[PDB]
Amino acid sequence: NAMAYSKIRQPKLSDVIEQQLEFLILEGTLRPGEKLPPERELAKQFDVSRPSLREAIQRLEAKGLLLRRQGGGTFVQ
Amino acid sequence: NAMAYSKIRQPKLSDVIEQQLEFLILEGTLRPGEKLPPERELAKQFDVSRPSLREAIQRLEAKGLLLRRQGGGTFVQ
Repeated sequence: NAMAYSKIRQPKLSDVIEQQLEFLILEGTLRPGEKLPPERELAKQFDVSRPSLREAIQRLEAKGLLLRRQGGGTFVQ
Repeated sequence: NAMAYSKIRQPKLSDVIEQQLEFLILEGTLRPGEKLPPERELAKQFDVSRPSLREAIQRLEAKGLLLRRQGGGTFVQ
């Protein structure tokens, strides 16, 4: 009967951020040992919400591409 | 000096909606004369915010793919 419109496919912003950061790391634009800017500053540069960036960083940590130090700072591995 | 992170490229949701609706129309999935659901219902089916859908529809009107009647309803052209 009626057209059943399907959900618009828009990737989740955290996934978009994750994929861009991963590409920068894998391609070597970000070097091993490089320290990311703190969340507020990096989110400003990326022009994205802080929670979405925060989630992306968590996923990259889980992959082993980033590592957060409890003292402070997240670093490219 | 410091890496200058560039803005994350995420297409604007209204552009994503516009392109999907345009594809449905051009491919013939939505037929000429078909009436779209009202904004609230279509946004629910698309799972998108109402303002983003509203903007997409305005852009498709401007292209001549949709036409809104003052009495009510937006129709595929």
